[PDB]
Parts: sequence; C-alpha cells; structure tokens
Amino acid sequence: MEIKRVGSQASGKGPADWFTGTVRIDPLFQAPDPALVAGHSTTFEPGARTAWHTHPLGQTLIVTAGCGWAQREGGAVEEIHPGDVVWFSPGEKHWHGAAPTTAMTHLAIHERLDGKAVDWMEHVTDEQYRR
Amino acid sequence: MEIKRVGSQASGKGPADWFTGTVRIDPLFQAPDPALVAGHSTTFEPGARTAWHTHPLGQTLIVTAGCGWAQREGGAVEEIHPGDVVWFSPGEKHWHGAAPTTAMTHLAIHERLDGKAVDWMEHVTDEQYRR
Ligand SMILES: [Mn+2]
Ligand SMILES: [Mn+2]
Repeated sequence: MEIKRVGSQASGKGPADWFTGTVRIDPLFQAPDPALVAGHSTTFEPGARTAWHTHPLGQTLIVTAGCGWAQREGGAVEEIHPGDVVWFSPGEKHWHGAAPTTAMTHLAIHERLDGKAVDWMEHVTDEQYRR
Repeated sequence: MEIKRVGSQASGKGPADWFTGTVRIDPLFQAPDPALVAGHSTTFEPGARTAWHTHPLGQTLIVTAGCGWAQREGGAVEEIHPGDVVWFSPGEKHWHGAAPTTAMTHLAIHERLDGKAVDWMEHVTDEQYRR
C-alpha cells in the first residue's frame, strides 16, 4: 500500500512542442510493471490545447473542472464538461483543451505499450480552434 | 471518440457480499480490447467499506470527496483524503471505505487480467475496521 498525499507531487508545465498556450501538468501515478496504466491531471488556461496526437492503446479522459473542447480527425469540435468521460481509440488522432474563455481540467488515463503512451504531431491551428 | 455525458451512466448499489454497509457505485469506463484498463467511482456512506480483496494487476485510487480509511493485510489503518493517490500491489489483500462518521468517494482504476479485475474475500469485521 502506498499513499501519495495531496500536494506531494510537484506541478509541471506542458512543453511548447506539445501544447498551444499555457498548460499545467499535475502528475498522479504510473503503475509499475507488470501493470501498464498511468494517469495525470492537466489544466488548460482559456484558449490552450494539446497538439494533434494519438495513443497506442487509447486514452480515457474524466473531466474534473471547467469547460473544454475536443476533436478527433474528421469529427466535429465537441464541448466537454465535468463528469463527462471521453474515450479515444488506439491510433485515433485527436486533440483536447480549454474552451476560448474558460480553463478546463481533466484526469487522463492511458496504458503504455512497450514504454510509450503518446505520439505527438502538429499543433492545432487557430482555424481548427473554433466551433 | 466516444463521450459518455454526465448523468448517462446510472448509479448502482454495492452488493452485500462485497461490501459492509451502504455503498453506491457510479460506472465511469471500461476500455474495449485490446485495452485492459477499467474504472469506476465508489461512494461509501459512514462506516461502509469493501470486504477484503485483491486485484490481479493492482489498483490505484484517487480520492475525490470526504475522508476514508484503507488497510492492507498486516498493516495499519490509514486515512485517505481528497487528492490522495493510493496504490495497492497486484495480489495485495486490502480493503478501503469510509471513516466511521464521514462518507468518502474515490475513483478506482484497475487493469483486468482475463476479464477479471478483483478477487473478493471475507468481510472486514467491526474489530478489523476500528483497531
Ligand atoms: Mn489525448
Ligand atoms: Mn480495491
């Protein structure tokens, strides 16, 4: 049994390669072998969002605060709210982040496949960032 | 990309064989093969807790409301509070629940191994719950 107490993990920032705007990453866990799951919290300032990317075994999002936007390639831009659970499929190309006037926070959970849980791709343009 | 909206997954009740007291289960997700990860929210009313049990691939908790207790076998009873992250090893026998006078809600994340994410065992006695 191991307990990581609230406040004991330092907050970080989202690398400018992988996010447009100001984004905070709050780590939570990464199960050790032979389990593969990891997770963390991510807070997006208004207008901020991930770049396009995919996950090798998909990813689950549990929105925990605010109001955000998300979109897979070919899909419409959807608004997401606290309590909504979002599932992206393996290899599914997508982004997510805040809405233009409100931040958003969600818990993200994904399994690692031989070490890897993400593949980053191009930024979401201001033309894409609209609804 | 699939969104399950807040309010779309009905609450259910913890079965008597797996819980002492009143427990509510709010489903969150189960990822389709080849992803093995699953998760749900559980709300324990004061005094309610799981029976003792184990998880084949361990379990991670993220407490989201109230104030609860948890224990692994041979271990002390520990308080867990919102924002705390708890990790139980694969195979580790344990239980968790509300404190005697406060409810607690957490998010539980576990990998399945052959479509099984838990082995249920004997109830936690009043004597084990306090002392
Ligand atoms: Mn993602
Ligand atoms: Mn458990």
